[PDB]
Amino acid sequence: MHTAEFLETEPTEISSVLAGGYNHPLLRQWQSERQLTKNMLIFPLFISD
Amino acid sequence: MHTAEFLETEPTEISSVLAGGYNHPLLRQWQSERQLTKNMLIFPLFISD
Repeated sequence: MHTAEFLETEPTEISSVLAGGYNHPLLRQWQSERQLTKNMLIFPLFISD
Repeated sequence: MHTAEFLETEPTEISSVLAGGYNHPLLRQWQSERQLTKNMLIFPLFISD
């Protein structure tokens, strides 16, 4: 009967390991080129006659 | 007697005009590649025996 197959693999390469860079909630902020501040937003205003 | 000399010049070139990019306090934040947030700081701690 169908049994789970598991191929054999070589040792892990360090170049394959990116995960240590995003594992904590904080690392998710750390990983952004720039964060959202309030002085970045521009609110459109429609002024009537 | 010594009088203030003023050479004559040609019209201003637009490529020389950068000043409209930093004149307001807000434009000074606008001009930064990235702003300082609190989750960016890392405080060193020296723990004793």
